[PDB]
Amino acid sequence: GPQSEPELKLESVVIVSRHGVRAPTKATQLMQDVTPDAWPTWPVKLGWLTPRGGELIAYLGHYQRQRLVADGLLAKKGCPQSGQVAIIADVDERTRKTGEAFAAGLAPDCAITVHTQADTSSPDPLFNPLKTGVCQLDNANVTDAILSRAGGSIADFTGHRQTAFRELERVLNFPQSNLCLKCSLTQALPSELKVSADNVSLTGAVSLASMLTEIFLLQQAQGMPEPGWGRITDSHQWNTLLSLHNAQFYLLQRTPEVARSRATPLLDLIKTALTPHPPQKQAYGVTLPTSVLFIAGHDTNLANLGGALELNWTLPGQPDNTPPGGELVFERWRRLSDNSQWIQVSLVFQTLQQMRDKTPLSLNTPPGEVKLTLAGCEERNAQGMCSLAGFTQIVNEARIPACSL
Ligand SMILES: [K+]
Ligand code: NI
Repeated sequence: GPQSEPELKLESVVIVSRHGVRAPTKATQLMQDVTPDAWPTWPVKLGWLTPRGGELIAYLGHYQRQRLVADGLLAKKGCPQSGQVAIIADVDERTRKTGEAFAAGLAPDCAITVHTQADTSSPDPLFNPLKTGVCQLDNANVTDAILSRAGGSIADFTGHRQTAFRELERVLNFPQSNLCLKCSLTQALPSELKVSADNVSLTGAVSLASMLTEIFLLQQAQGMPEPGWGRITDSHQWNTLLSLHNAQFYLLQRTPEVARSRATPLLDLIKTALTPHPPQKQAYGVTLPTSVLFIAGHDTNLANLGGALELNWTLPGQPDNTPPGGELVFERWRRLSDNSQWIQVSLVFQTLQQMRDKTPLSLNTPPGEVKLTLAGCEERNAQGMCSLAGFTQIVNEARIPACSL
């Protein structure tokens, strides 16, 4: 019957995904000392993807197949052919397994290759060129930029967030902890900004809180019976706790003086996947451009891209602004009225309840989705997309040539 008159046609999609639910990457003495209670144990090694984590990613893969079929970009049946779908992952187990999980959902029994760099025992600079020394941060500029975004000092930062720290202390039962028996997390563990040529980090309570509140969220998404020892009982509490995780990434990963450098290889890969040109084999042996590119990375990659491109978002129903399986989705659309080219960016994610309930996703039960705007874009169409030329200029301005591969 008479369907909606197509105004735009989808040409290409690039999905930059955080890996799915993983076991905590550390088990430190300080984590033991800040609570009298025992941390729940995990079914996989430190930092590895859990089976449930993979099942949640495959749900997003299944959903993406349904909606890309609806958009006309992929075929309803059969496998995608001749590199129509490509997958690139970081070398870590949790990212490679995320790529395998997404392929399993998008195109089951089609053994789509999960590409990595040749040496999987060494870091891939695409996901952080600082880590292999491709380039370095500017120490004075990064320090000033982060401290300013903190409110002028890390003390000012923690001074404005005492409500959230007190909520974490309650969940920890911190007053009955060994650290307390000697009480306030921020004063017991003074936080300072450490800036080196290759990394930025915060010490003390700020970084501890970001980690621990992430762990509670992973416990919830994993389906563990009582996250935070049963002391997290409503959504306001979840939002208050994860604000500490979000706040650290705002400072350390969204600040442009860090984000532009760390995101430059990803920016280049995204722009080459989205740019119309004769298809040509390039990075990882992958032929670009193509229909669908899935990149399996990390929390910091989403934040770095958001900071470098001036994309801002909060995720309704998902307290972690960079959640497991969260996807930054870049799409190239052709406007049929004049066959002009446009870029849309959105953030696709499972709500915390969808993770808690292990909700299979479909057109009828979609993940959450936030439409984004490139703040620097001066040429937008009626749907808020940026012109291909405008997007290209933004990326060329944001990228840092010394950080490119
Ligand atoms: K302030
Ligand atoms: Ni996150």
